[PDB]
Amino acid sequence: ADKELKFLVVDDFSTMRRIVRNLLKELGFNNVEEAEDGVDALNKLQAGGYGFVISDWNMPNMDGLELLKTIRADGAMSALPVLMVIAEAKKENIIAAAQAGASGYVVKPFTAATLEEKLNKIFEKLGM
Amino acid sequence: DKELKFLVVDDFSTMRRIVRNLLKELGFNNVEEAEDGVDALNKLQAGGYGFVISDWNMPNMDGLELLKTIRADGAMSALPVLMVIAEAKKENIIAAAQAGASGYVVKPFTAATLEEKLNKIFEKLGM
Repeated sequence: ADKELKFLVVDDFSTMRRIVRNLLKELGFNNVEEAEDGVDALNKLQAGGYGFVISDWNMPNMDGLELLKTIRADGAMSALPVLMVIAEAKKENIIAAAQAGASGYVVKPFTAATLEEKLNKIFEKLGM
Repeated sequence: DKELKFLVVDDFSTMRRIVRNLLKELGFNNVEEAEDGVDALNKLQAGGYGFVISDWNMPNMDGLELLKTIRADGAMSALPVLMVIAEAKKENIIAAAQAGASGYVVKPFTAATLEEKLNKIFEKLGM
């Protein structure tokens, strides 16, 4: 992929946002911005130029699943890649995410190697 | 350009003629036809198309299989793809977005509906 792909990392926990940012950076991706809930996320997405969204499941104001749905329903950004971050490999939560159009999901905590592999799978389907 | 070449994909020839007639009515006269996903790739491979309009259900290779094939290919990856679905099933609308569709329209539709769908796609693409 283009090393300049612009990512948005969304989590209300500042430490995790910083952790993910470090992992992306280690993978060669330095163009990353943060948001702390789905509302903040949506306000930032409107400026434009984002190519990928990495979002936690649980957040105040607007959670992960609601963030996903909004993007999926928006004409200008309906096809934006969205990787959902979840706390346990719970079949039923994973199902909720697939039903909402998630591009992929990852279980936290995760290593750089796992992140790389989940990104690479989304890239290949979208010819990124 | 009103010279942008479309590929219209559906196994029902009558629906293909309709779509081709709605395009002419909008000013687009450079239109080709394909009967299934297989036949469509066969043409897209040969080059120079600028838009795909495809039905959801077709034999051999359906609309979602076609989109997926297109999106994974180097060259054809950025081609605009408008999916035609039979009813507003939320399930289909979402699977088309997760797969990279450019837009969707519910059949039967009008020249009017079609035009609005095309303009939003051209505007988001900067075409």
